[PDB]
Amino acid sequence: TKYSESYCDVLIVGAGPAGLMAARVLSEYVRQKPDLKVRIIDKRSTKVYNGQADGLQCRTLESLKNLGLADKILSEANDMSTIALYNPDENGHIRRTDRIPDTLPGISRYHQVVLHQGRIERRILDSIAEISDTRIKVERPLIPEKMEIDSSKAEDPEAYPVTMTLRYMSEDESTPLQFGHKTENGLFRSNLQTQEEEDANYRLPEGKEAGEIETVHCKYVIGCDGGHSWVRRTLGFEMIGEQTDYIWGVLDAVPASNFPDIRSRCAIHSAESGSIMIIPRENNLVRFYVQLQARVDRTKFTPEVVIANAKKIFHPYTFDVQQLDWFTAYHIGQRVTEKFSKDERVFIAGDACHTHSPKAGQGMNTSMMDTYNLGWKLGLVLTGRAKRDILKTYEEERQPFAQALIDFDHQFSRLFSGRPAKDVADEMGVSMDVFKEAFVKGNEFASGTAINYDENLVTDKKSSKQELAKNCVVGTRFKSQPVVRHSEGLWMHFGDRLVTDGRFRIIVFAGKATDATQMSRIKKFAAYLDSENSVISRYTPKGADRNSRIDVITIHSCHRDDIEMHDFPAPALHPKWQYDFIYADCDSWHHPHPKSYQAWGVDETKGAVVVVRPDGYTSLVTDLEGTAEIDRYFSGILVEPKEKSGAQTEADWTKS
Amino acid sequence: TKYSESYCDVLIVGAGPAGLMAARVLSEYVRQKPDLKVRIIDKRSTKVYNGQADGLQCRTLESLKNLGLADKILSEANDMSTIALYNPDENGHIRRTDRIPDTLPGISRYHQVVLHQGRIERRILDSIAEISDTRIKVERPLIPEKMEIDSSKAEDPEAYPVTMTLRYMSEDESTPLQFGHKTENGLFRSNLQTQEEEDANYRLPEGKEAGEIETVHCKYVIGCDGGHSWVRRTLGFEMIGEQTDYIWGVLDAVPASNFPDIRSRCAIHSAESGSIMIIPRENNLVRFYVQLQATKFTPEVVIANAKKIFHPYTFDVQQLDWFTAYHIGQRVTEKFSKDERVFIAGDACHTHSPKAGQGMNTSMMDTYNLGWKLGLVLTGRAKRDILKTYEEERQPFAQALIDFDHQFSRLFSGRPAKDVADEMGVSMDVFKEAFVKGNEFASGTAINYDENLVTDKKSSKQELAKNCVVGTRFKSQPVVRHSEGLWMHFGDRLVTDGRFRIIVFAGKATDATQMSRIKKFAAYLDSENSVISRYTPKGADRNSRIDVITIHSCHRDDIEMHDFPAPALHPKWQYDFIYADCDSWHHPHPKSYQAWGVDETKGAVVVVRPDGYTSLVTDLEGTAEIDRYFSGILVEPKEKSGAQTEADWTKS
Ligand SMILES: Cc1cc2nc3c(=O)[nH]c(=O)nc-3n(C[C@H](O)[C@H](O)[C@H](O)COP(=O)(O)OP(=O)(O)OC[C@H]3O[C@@H](n4cnc5c(N)ncnc54)[C@H](O)[C@@H]3O)c2cc1C
Ligand SMILES: Cc1cc2nc3c(=O)[nH]c(=O)nc-3n(C[C@H](O)[C@H](O)[C@H](O)COP(=O)(O)OP(=O)(O)OC[C@H]3O[C@@H](n4cnc5c(N)ncnc54)[C@H](O)[C@@H]3O)c2cc1C
Ligand SMILES: [Cl-]
Ligand SMILES: [Cl-]
Repeated sequence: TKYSESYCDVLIVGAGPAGLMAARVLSEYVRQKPDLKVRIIDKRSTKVYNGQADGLQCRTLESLKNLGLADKILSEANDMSTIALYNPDENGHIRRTDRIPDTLPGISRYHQVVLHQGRIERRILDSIAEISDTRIKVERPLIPEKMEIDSSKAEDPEAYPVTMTLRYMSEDESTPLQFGHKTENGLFRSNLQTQEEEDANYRLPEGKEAGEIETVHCKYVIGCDGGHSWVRRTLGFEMIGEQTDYIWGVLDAVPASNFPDIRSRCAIHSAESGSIMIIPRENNLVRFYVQLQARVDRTKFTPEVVIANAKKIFHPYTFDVQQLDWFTAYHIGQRVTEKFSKDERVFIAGDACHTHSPKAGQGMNTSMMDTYNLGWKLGLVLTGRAKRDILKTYEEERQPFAQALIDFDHQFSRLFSGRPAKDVADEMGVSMDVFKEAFVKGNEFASGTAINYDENLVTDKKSSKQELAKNCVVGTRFKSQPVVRHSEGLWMHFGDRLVTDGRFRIIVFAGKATDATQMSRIKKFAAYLDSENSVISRYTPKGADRNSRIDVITIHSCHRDDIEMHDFPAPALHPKWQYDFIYADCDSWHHPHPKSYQAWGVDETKGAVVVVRPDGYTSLVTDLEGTAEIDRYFSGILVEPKEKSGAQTEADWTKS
Repeated sequence: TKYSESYCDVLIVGAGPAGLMAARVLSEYVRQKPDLKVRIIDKRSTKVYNGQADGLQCRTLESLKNLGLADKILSEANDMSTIALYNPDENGHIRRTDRIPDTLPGISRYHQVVLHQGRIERRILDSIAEISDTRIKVERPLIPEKMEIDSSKAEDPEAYPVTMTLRYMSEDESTPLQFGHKTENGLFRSNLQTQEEEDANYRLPEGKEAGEIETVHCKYVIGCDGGHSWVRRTLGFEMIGEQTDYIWGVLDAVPASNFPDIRSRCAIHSAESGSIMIIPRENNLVRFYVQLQATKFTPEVVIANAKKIFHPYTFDVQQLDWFTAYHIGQRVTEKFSKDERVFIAGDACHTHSPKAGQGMNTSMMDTYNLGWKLGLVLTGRAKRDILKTYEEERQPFAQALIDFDHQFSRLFSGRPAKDVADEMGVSMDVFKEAFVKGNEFASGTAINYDENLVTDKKSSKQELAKNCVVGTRFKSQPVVRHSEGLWMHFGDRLVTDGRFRIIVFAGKATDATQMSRIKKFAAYLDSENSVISRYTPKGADRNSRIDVITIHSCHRDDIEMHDFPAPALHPKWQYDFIYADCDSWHHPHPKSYQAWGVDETKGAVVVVRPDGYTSLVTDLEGTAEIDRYFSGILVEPKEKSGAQTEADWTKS
């Protein structure tokens, strides 16, 4: 056995969706500060497909767009579009009673889509490689065997309070079981697997000696290690929830069926044989979640068994498989922890914190959104740009969301798994009216766009004048609306401008800038920005671009024929030879006036100022005179650079 | 000297946009019939990396989408959006007098975008590699030294009437690019960056050596060798036109300027110093066409002229990526083909100014047209006579392009009139008009091919699809895919792969009388001698030669896919055939029947060529016209599919 010892800033344990998103987010900070050492490990080989998800929801897609990942995924993914609801009639034959939209109209410019998890990961990995310049690479197969946390060093910025002992595994150890089935399957990582079996399966066998045992001193550790999280259990964080006896199977197949809505998302409640959810996929595939009749013996859980019950559920429609790519099984159950962090030094995220059914395809989404939230906070802390206290907001924001997810799924999964009521007198059965209602309501939650974080160090409701941007509620995501880029008149979704890279934004709704009184207010605000002690002047390092830490963007309510970019303060709002700063809420060649001030709830004449966090959540709403509020908001979060930019000293480049 | 000898089906001379499009289009046919041998050569050691062509117009993008190339290009390209017009006031000071849209509203679902030729070459090269499974690779640097054509063998399908003598060039002989490939910074290389780097090295085909002379017997040759086309000259086709004394320079630069519309497309007529056209580009670049006032033109001189024209706004270059100079002129050939055996396309056929960025557009559209015709001939699927339609269709377009450019380039290059009586000057009102009208032509969407072997106006009942005029491109309209209710642009469904389409506008399919007509039409499709049964090879999918697609006018809540004839209109376990003109979750009813000019109740049948041009309009009863149309074009396979015998897959 080789014994080794090293140091690192962050160790990410697990390279599924949560871990990969953590690495992608952190990659930006490593690029800015190359001596940062971020490592990510995984215990499984890649020889057996190590995935199971396919759905990406609206907010996840908005976030992926801001990471440069959405368009590539969308090039392949399938938009299921419709959810068709089938349930039994008089004679117990299922038929379509209703259709509802798969994405609620107006909720986001992105619709939910589905795509093989491996393809989604490949896109994220490519982005990690690009942003990190190939320096962040998944290390496998490695597995922690010991974690020691020195709580007395939690607040020391120079300390490595977390000692992780890692074992370098052999290929055999890292290979998951397949249970004798010829078709590739996810039984090994289903919740049919116990946590004891999980541990035992990857252990160093009796007799053999480990290749290498590495002692890694870490500033921070993120447990992204799944439902049976070794990190969570080592932390001693209990999970609450119980598993039911409901059992479902999953088939990723190219179907041969005369079912009319085989290519639509569908919920089917059969009279007595269970339910099905149809998730139509890319490349002629369709995924079928098929409820089965009822520990279950995994070697006996075959595709044939799943297919048999599916045919029953589809009756009298036919159902056959032309090709079967993969399958799995799972029980219906919910679990969630109360704690997401020990000392704000070891964090857990994703399935490690919350498990539930796939009826609303929420897990990968939530898990990635957990580390999208944690990652910028840790990134700013590690680069000496933010106060460590911001890390407390990860649990404060993400844990209540996990509880809500579990509560939502607890009801939805049971309604989906129950026998449909025959009439109003069938008390034991599930009401199909109630089910539809739960589905429609659930679609708002499932979108991921309705989150409203409670007041905290990075979310300032108390100092806000919310009425000034009524539809930019502090604590919720800043919603994209169409705008016209002033420079050439390009109509575009403003959300595309909020590239996630560690910067906060100050969105200056400049209002009716052609009005002299209003322009006087805009000028005074710019004079504040240019002042020696403004947030721009004190949080931008000397020599750095003044939009590189806080990105100050102006959206006015005038038509571009009526005012020029150079009529705005330069360079405070109109930076030198740069053209991605001034946007207009106005009519354009190919689109009508988008009424985007109105959609944002901002007065067209007077405007407002809205601060947005690096993860795209609104954190403060004030007026152009509210510079003290802006100042205090940032004082509570950011750390002054050793040498600051200080007062804006450049002459107006539009004259010169 | 080493000599060699070989045979091939098509030799494409030149691997610019015209040639690459030809190879991309022919790639599909090679994939279907791998015995086919298609070669493409270039006398330059590497592809282009910067500058040159940068404009992609509406119809080109529609066509690129149908080749699977639009989205990748759009991920990088810039939509200039607005054209700002600047000219002098009474005191000779330039000011913005107007703005017009860079793409006319409603003309296409694609707007014009700009992105340099190197990126376009990269994308088409990658698609060739995928579709041909690398069976087609550009061979470079190679150059023709001799061409012999035996006209007595023009109509013999087994002959190789064109003998090409080629020479393999040394690295030293190939004239390199001034602005070539640049190594990326850092460790990371995307697949695209890696391919770019590999492509930047001099490398002859495997086993070949500089100096080797190869005699290549060819069935067909396509000269895509640019404005000074050796192929054209060898054929003796005179480049008819004239060259003015106007000289312009071009700078691809990241500008440092206080000009208010520096990121917009602009036309600027200065009082006395010439004109500029600004073409804002990707990645902070802006291209400047700068008219020069009067041996060796440099960027410095172009910048000096630009500073004078911009006055009093500032103009400096922070970074320069490319530059060139050119004279304003127009030339076009009368002929595009010798024996329908050697063809020319692109700049080889037509040269003109870049004021409307028409070069790459028109050139790729030339080989998009020729390529499917040649592909069907080479695969034994169509009669050789269809090749005559390439010249018939593309030559008159080239003349129209030259006529358009002759006026536009001169208006752009003239001194703006100082007053109404300043006859020696250009009216800015006239210029605006010409720009607006030009934008329709320049979009490439207004083409109307004259009746010919593949364009049947005489047999059509045009009033049944009033806005699907025979000879024009079949315009995309939004529809709702029936299977899941996906709102989508119908044009996305017309993937270019050699198939003709029959678009069945089924109308109000819930009406019993109308469904009876739909059923009768499907009975025709299924019949032993229908175009489907007669031109689909035995054993092949019945939508693999003629692709029969149904768009009805009902809501998907009111009728099912399985209510339509299956498998004639609703194929077995396939879901990209039935679409609806109806309301949907996220969009209102798109009124697409109305946009297409088809009666919502009675519908129509519209035949579309493999290049997406409408070729026949008739009713569901017009099966005889459909038969006659295809009979003039397609060749029956030796063993046909015959009558459809499979039972309706939807009934258990
Ligand atoms: C059948 C099914 C379908 C689903 N469909 C969807 C869907 O469509 N959309 C959606 O959003 N969610 C879906 N989910 C949920 C989704 O799969 C999970 O919530 C998500 O994968 C959890 O991501 P994660 O990164 O937190 O954990 P995981 O995906 O479990 O990844 C954990 C990673 O850590 C590694 N690891 C584990 N232990 C260790 C260790 N001790 N040391 C080193 N590495 C370790 C694992 O090998 C694995 O690579 C579905 C779930 C199931 C059951
Ligand atoms: C130097 C230059 C500058 C240009 N600048 C602009 C501009 O500013 N704006 C604009 O809109 N358009 C410009 N163009 C025109 C534009 O690039 C073309 O219209 C467009 O690329 C379509 O041309 P094509 O494919 O037919 O020919 P080309 O693009 O010229 O490509 C022809 C190819 O054939 C090869 N070739 C030539 N002779 C032989 C031979 N005898 N044997 C083998 N191969 C040969 C060449 O190496 C080249 O790769 C420019 C073109 C050139 C050459
Ligand atoms: Cl993206
Ligand atoms: Cl595309």
